[PDB]
Amino acid sequence: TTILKHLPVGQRIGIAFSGGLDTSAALLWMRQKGAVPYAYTANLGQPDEEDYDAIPRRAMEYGAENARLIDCRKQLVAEGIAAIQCGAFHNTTGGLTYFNTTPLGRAVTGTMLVAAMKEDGVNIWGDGSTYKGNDIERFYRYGLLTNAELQIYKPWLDTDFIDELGGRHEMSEFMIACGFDYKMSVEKAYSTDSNMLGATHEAKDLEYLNSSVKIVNPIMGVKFWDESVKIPAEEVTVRFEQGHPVALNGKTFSDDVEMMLEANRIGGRHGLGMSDQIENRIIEAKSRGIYEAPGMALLHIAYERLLTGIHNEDTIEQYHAHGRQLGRLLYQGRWFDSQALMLRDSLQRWVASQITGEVTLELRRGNDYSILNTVSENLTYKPERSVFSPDDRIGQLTMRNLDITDTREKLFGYAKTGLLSSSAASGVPQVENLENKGQ
Amino acid sequence: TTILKHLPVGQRIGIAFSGGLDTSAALLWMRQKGAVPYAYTANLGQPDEEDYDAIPRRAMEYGAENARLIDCRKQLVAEGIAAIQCGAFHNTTGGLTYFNTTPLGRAVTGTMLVAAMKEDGVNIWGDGSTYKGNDIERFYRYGLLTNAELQIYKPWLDTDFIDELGGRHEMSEFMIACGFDYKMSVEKAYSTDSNMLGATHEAKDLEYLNSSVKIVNPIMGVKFWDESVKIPAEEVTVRFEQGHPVALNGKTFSDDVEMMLEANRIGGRHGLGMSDQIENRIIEAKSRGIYEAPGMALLHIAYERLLTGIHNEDTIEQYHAHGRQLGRLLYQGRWFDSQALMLRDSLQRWVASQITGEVTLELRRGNDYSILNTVSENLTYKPERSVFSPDDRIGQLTMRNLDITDTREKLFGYAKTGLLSSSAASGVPQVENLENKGQ
Amino acid sequence: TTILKHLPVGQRIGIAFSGGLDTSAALLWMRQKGAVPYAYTANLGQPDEEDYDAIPRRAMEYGAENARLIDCRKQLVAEGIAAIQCGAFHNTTGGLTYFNTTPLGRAVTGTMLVAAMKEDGVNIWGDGSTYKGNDIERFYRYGLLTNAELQIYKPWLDTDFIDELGGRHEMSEFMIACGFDYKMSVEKAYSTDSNMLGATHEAKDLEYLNSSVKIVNPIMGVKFWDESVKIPAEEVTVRFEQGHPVALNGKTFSDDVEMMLEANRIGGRHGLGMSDQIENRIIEAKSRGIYEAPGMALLHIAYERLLTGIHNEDTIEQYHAHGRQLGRLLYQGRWFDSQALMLRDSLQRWVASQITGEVTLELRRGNDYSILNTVSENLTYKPERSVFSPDDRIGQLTMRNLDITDTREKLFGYAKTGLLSSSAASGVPQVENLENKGQ
Amino acid sequence: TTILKHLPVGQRIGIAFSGGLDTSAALLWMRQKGAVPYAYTANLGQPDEEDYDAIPRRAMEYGAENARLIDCRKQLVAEGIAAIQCGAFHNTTGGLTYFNTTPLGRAVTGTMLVAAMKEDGVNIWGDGSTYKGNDIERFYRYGLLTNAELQIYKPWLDTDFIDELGGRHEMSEFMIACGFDYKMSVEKAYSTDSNMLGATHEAKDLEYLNSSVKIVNPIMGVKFWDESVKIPAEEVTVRFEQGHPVALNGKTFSDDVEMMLEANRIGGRHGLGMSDQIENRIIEAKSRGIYEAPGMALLHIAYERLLTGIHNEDTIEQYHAHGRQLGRLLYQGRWFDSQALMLRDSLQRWVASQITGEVTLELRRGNDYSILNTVSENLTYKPERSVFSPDDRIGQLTMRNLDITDTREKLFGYAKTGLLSSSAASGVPQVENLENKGQ
Ligand SMILES: Nc1ncnc2c1ncn2[C@@H]1O[C@H](COP(=O)(O)OP(=O)(O)OP(=O)(O)O)[C@@H](O)[C@H]1O
Ligand SMILES: Nc1ncnc2c1ncn2[C@@H]1O[C@H](COP(=O)(O)OP(=O)(O)OP(=O)(O)O)[C@@H](O)[C@H]1O
Ligand SMILES: Nc1ncnc2c1ncn2[C@@H]1O[C@H](COP(=O)(O)OP(=O)(O)OP(=O)(O)O)[C@@H](O)[C@H]1O
Ligand SMILES: Nc1ncnc2c1ncn2[C@@H]1O[C@H](COP(=O)(O)OP(=O)(O)OP(=O)(O)O)[C@@H](O)[C@H]1O
Ligand SMILES: NC(=O)NCCC[C@H](N)C(=O)O
Ligand SMILES: NC(=O)NCCC[C@H](N)C(=O)O
Ligand SMILES: NC(=O)NCCC[C@H](N)C(=O)O
Ligand SMILES: NC(=O)NCCC[C@H](N)C(=O)O
Ligand SMILES: NC(=O)NCCC[C@H](N)C(=O)O
Ligand SMILES: NC(=O)NCCC[C@H](N)C(=O)O
Ligand SMILES: NC(=O)NCCC[C@H](N)C(=O)O
Ligand SMILES: NC(=O)NCCC[C@H](N)C(=O)O
Repeated sequence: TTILKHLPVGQRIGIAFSGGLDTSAALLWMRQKGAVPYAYTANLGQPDEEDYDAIPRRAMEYGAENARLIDCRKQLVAEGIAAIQCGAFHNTTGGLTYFNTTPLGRAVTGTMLVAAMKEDGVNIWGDGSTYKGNDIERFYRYGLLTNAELQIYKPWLDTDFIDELGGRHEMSEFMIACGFDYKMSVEKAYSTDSNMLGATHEAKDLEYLNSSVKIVNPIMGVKFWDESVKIPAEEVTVRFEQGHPVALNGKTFSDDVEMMLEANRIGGRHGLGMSDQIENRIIEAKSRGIYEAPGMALLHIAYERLLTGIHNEDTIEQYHAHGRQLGRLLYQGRWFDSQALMLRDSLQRWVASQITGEVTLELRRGNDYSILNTVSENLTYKPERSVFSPDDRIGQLTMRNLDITDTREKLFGYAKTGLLSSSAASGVPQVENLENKGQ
Repeated sequence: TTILKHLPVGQRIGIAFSGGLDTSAALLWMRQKGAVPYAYTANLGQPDEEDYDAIPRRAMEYGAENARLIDCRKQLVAEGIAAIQCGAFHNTTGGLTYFNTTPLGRAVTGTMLVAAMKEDGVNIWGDGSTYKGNDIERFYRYGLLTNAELQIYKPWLDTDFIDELGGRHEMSEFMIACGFDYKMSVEKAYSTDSNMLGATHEAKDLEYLNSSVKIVNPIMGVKFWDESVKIPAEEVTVRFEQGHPVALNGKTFSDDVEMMLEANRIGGRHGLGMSDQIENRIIEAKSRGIYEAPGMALLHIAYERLLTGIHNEDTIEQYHAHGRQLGRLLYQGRWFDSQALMLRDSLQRWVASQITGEVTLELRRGNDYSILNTVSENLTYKPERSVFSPDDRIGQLTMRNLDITDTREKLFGYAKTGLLSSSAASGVPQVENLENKGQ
Repeated sequence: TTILKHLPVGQRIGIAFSGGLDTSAALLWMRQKGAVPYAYTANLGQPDEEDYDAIPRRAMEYGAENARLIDCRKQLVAEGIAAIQCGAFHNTTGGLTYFNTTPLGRAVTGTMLVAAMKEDGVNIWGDGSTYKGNDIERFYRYGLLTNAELQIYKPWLDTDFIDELGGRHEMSEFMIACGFDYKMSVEKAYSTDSNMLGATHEAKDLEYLNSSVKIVNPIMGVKFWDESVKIPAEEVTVRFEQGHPVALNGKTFSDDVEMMLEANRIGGRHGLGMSDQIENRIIEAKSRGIYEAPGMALLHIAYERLLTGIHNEDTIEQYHAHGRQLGRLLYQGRWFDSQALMLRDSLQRWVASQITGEVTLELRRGNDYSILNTVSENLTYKPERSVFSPDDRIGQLTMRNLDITDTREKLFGYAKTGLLSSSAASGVPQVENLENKGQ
Repeated sequence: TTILKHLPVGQRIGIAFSGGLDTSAALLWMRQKGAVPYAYTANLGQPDEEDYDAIPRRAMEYGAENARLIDCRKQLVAEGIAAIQCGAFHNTTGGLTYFNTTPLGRAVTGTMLVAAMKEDGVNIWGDGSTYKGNDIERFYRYGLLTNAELQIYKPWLDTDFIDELGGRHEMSEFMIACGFDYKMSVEKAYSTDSNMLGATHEAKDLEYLNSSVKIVNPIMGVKFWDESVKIPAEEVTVRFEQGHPVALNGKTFSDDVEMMLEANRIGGRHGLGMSDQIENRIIEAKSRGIYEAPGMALLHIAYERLLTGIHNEDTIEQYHAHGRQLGRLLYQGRWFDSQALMLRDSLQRWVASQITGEVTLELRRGNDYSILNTVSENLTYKPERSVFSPDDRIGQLTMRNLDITDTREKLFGYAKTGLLSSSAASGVPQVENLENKGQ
């Protein structure tokens, strides 16, 4: 079968190695119990990441047969840009959105790392994701899509691992007993996943709905909720050329990675894009997270402002509906499934291709900003857009008569069958349901 | 025919009378040219409205045969609450939404005023909406839905009116020549429509995309963009019972109108809910508006936060999709059409009925706020929600294999037909379209 | 845990007993190995069902502690009618649809049988569905929805059962060894599931795409594909009152069960509604089935013909879109989930409530029929429906100019960015994709 | 303005000339009153069309300054194929669909004829469509999309035309008085529009819902409802290669026009695809039509059978939903608008590109046929598709528990708020609405 319930002693095993305590201990344990682990680390432009070069070294020190560092930034940013172009975000609360940053990270990490392993000829793959979350499944699909022959081994799916190093304490103590002094004395009030597109905070104290963004130490921006933190208003311009972000505050860039890093700094100085979401997982249940994605948020606002001045109503509606559906597929680890590709490609080609122009914003604190100017050769919006006469409007209005008549007829029918208390004849038609009541 | 192209001399004519220069002059002119005008004014809880009682008096002074003041606040608020329960808003830019406040006002005004006129037996109806906008059509549909026998007369559809009193200057001069000293010396940088649910600002200087919220003097809140305006952070609680807003900051209310007035004050102190939208009209073209809806915004945020912790993914998705569609129908003057009623009723019954709970927010400036607590007997979200084992997850994952296999097969097929440069085998599948490029 | 991997020796176990070899052997085996099985059989109006009264008797003979026969026909038909009113069907090929008859049967069977067991105080539940199909999951959800305390035991989930009585031969031989002479000498070219709403045929020879309806012996109708079978044309009338089917060929009925039985006879004489579908299961993979549902098909055609003459475009579109989504949820065993109830209730209230009228058809062979008359007090369709003038049309057309202009502009932009070879200026705009080619 | 209310005496005027009495008389009248008419006729492969070469001759005889015959068959068939690939059909009744054949004809006719006129430098355009239908608007949009400078003149928009030649009798008498003996002694029981993709029949006696297909003399097939007409069963094969129809009954073709002509003959011998629809027009009201499209129907059935065996559930669902929306836009004369192109292109690229294979059918009378075989290198369907174990299924089922629990909770809540009479605890949950009742 594909999933190996227990350590395949003597076999080469590849593992997505982040350098954290989970994968550090798992690799040492895997080597200790007889397997031949290979470490694969992805450079994802993690905001707080000290030195990526060191991660492969610790893997070697802990027993990796070989350890590679794969740069995934170009690909991550390209997918992030695609997400922006498609409005591929679905978890929203009052207008604040989660920019699907971890899902984007897994789509690029889960495929590129497995591709890299093909050069080492290793055919057993795994990671350190818990068996209770979304990530173990995202990696699972992405990996098997990239390598069909792949077999799967994950410490959190092996009862022999969980019983021995199940707790963080057991993992620290294991490192110790193996001759390695690890440094995890610190246990925050939440766990953090991050990459160049954003940072996600959840678990521990964030599991409680009475906790708030106040306990979070943002790593991509400032604590805008802290009135003692100085944040001067800032004017910023964002310019797109055929759906592609090409300039921020008049500056252009050598590549998209640099552009995104700058979008992050700009939004970061204000705390732009931070949100608190209760969301539905891929599996049963719900989870709660607090997210950061300053650059994605900045690009998203400008892109949509331009979209509203360039495309027609039906096209804008498809962008919203298709974008939300795509956002869900991305979240489920299905970013490359046929239904996702179809929506993504269609939005990139017919919507994003016309998004050329520049938007000027004034950023203050958090999600408080104002739009100061919107410019584009492709606007269909025109001031004071003469074109038709009052007689023309008389004609148009008159041709609504039969539709109005039919609707009036339906109101009468709904009133008769009890769905409306009173039709339109006596004023406001009243829908007959529990919500039709005051306080 | 239904629409009378010219003044029906000698006939009773009802007119939606707001007291502005347009309807003041139109009624005087209608009486002057031989018609018998009746004025009907709606009390919509207009924020800046001096004294509604005076409007019917001026109508009488200008020639109205009779003048009535109809209170439409209870109905307006009830529809506003329904809108909140259904997320019936569709014009959004980066998460900021227009709360369809004018459309809600017209649905209640256009039906109630025509119903009232039935007591006076007047069968010719009109208003002072321009022939180039959305409102002339909203009033048209709502009126004909309420009274089938209705004939229609609108000064802005009568070439004899426009040629004589077409300009604001011609209207002031007309009042003057008729013995009335009007007071419109002031001509703002934009026009304003408002009611208890919100205020809309457009036209004139707002027609230009380089104008901003900075030229607007908000009438439902403060100028949060003005760093010189003091706005202390404020903690607020919003509580719902079966989809109905029943308490703000622990206070309950005698009726919904009072509740809404308080929601407005709370959001108003911060400038919550203000947005700048470029939108598609009912007819051809686009328009640009800057909107206020502090109470609607406050209720909307709390309602959706609760929704995310109470309902499942598919239900939340229907709320978004059906709400957006309903928002469009509301905007088009179709709030009581069968397709609208079906979506509204279904969301009120199955979604709103379970929205019971309380949300605590910390409001700062504009749309910058934080969520501090979310509580509800109906939450399906539970901290640390054991329930399944790693072996169970092995089973679940394994049963995805054939779907992954099929998707892998499609990637190969798309690569072969040229839609993807490279499948998943070599890393990240690359979609073949213009957007797949850097800067 | 909820699912017991092995026989709970000594415990009361309820089982959905159909009387087939699977459940006959499973109950005998369960009793033989020490459990205390209780049989629960549902009367579903199975077309070919000999005598339902005998099924509980054989259960007793094989070892059941107690055996009950629950009549589920009224409920089955009521849900079938709801399905018709909502167009809750999603598996279609060229217009021919699967009427979700097994899914409807499981929704009523899985809830009613578990409810019945509550009177016997039995808290372990199961059925004889294979672990590779949809039904084991439909029963699972429906059962747990009805009884939260329920524990689950299913022979096809017990490795101790499958290894002993895995094959049909092993089951026959087991009956024999236990002193019972069963009669299953016959093994068709496919398996059959049926109830009063329809019959489904799949597995065995139907697994092959080169097999056809030709190997099926229909149990609810005739072999219309057999030119040697005489099938005279027949005129039939179907009449609805507020969405409810109340008369067939002028005859009314004492209850819906009788009405459905007659719809079945009428459609049955022609083979109406039979289809061949390749469909996606709840889990991974696809299956192939050949279906019968003569009465459902007859009611479905008349209902939709009426719908098209009574409701407006947007309402009809919601019926199609919401009906398809509901059809999928019904198929997945989610007929009572909140997202399903919302769609079902909304369609019953706003669409079905107005479906009053009568349709006359001429039925020939299979799906070949003609519509001969459509009548309804609620039609909005009117012959030769004067109402507007050519001048009015000039106005309406003129007001499309700006939208046409904007679209023309987009064509130019798509041509420039390479999406169209040539805009509209040179004739037919050419979309740039692989499909734009001849043979 | 764009639309000229009266004959532009002395100016060159182009007119879509079909050769019927309407355009024959209009061109003679236009020339007689002083305009300089140019005739443009489209070769659309009309089934009953005698000799297209003669149409330009009669135009010349009646006064045309110049008369051209433009071949539009290749383009018409290419768009028809695109429609099939996208399932761009929306008017359906019980599974029978209108294949949008007139809308496809107008999209190609309205653009190509106007493009052709650019060579003659004529800038006034029109046609003979009535001011009360869909076509006058389809031609209007398509024409203005192709030529922005275009001015519009249509006899049915000119009160001076309608008053003089309003009736068919007045038109015959006009020809006569001008020295031309026309031949329209025959006035059928309905009017007919047709092209190579299909024939539409409406108006006159078809306006009555008690008329039926029985009064129609089909021009693309036989009277399958007439039991006296011999129609032997026929086996047919349809083969696609990358979404393109390439062989019928083993025969390939030099071009698509020939392929379509053959599809028509095959379906024609059986009357395949004929339907009776009540539909909503672009404007207010409904109309009734009886349609023929034998080849389109044949290709449509095979294409969808293949689609069901090749693509996954979500992709198939998008094909249905996007296809229906596209069908509506096509019907509205918006086949080249951005929202249409986006849906069409996305379906052609990601769905149609994989549709490779062959389907064998047995055609009998009308829409009575059977599927005999389905073959494809791209099928994801596999007979007897081992892959997972009962233990794996135990895991999968177990992971549904929390979702079931949440749904059970909602049932309890809906029961409490009165939406359900009884939850699931007592059997079948009962939705509280008018439809929950028997006969
Ligand atoms: N940069 C990276 N390169 C490779 N794999 C990574 C990277 N970041 C995360 N992963 C993989 O994703 C898994 C889930 O990420 P997460 O940050 O939640 O890890 P974790 O379970 O806390 O483990 P650790 O304590 O080792 O970080 C990790 O166990 C690891 O296998
Ligand atoms: N409170 C109200 N009661 C009745 N009718 C109203 C009310 N508010 C607005 N209307 C109607 O709606 C029309 C459009 O509103 P809007 O505020 O844009 O008016 P307007 O065209 O500027 O006219 P005026 O200058 O008279 O306000 C008004 O002409 C009037 O007929
Ligand atoms: N009328 C019924 N009453 C109760 N349970 C039923 C009924 N019909 C079917 N079932 C249940 O549904 C399961 C699946 O139905 P299906 O007809 O496929 O059965 P099966 O696996 O072939 O078993 P059998 O050989 O016993 O019919 C059956 O095993 C049985 O538990
Ligand atoms: N083959 C064609 N070539 C050019 N224009 C055409 C063609 N077929 C139809 N039309 C145009 O479409 C209009 C509407 O088509 P329809 O067949 O309904 O015509 P009609 O109004 O009955 O006129 P006629 O009596 O001249 O056919 C025609 O008046 C004509 O202008
Ligand atoms: N260890 C992990 O990487 N966790 C799996 C991702 C799931 C995510 N934390 C969630 O439950 O929302
Ligand atoms: N583990 C984390 O802290 N975050 C990773 C998952 C975040 C988010 N719920 C997601 O699944 O995308
Ligand atoms: N006079 C009015 O009331 N104007 C019509 C409403 C239309 C709105 N101002 C718009 O054009 O967006
Ligand atoms: N005239 C205004 O200032 N506002 C009224 C219309 C506002 C908004 N565009 C609407 O149509 O609802
Ligand atoms: N034994 C069964 O009842 N089978 C489970 C239902 C699944 C259905 N036969 C299918 O696989 O399509
Ligand atoms: N087992 C059968 O013969 N039919 C039952 C399932 C039929 C259909 N595929 C369904 O799952 O509803
Ligand atoms: N003369 C025409 O070509 N008629 C306009 C097309 C409209 C179509 N007959 C309809 O009303 O459905
Ligand atoms: N005029 C006809 O006989 N048919 C042309 C229109 C047919 C169909 N209602 C359509 O508008 O496409």
